[PDB]
Amino acid sequence: RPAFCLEPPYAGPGAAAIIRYFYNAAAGAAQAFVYGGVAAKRNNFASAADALAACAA
Repeated sequence: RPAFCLEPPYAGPGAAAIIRYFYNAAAGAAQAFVYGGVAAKRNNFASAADALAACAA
C-alpha cells in the first residue's frame, strides 16, 4: 500500500466544491471528500475505483 494512501484527505485552499475520493485506510474504504480545486495531494482520485486500485491492490 503506497505510503501516500495513509494521508488524511486534503481539501486545499480552493473555493471550488469538487467531489473526489481518498483511500481511508482505517476504514478499508475509498470515501468521497470535497476538493477545492487546487493544491491536490496524492490521496485524491476521480472515483472510488481509482482509489482502491492504487491503495487496496
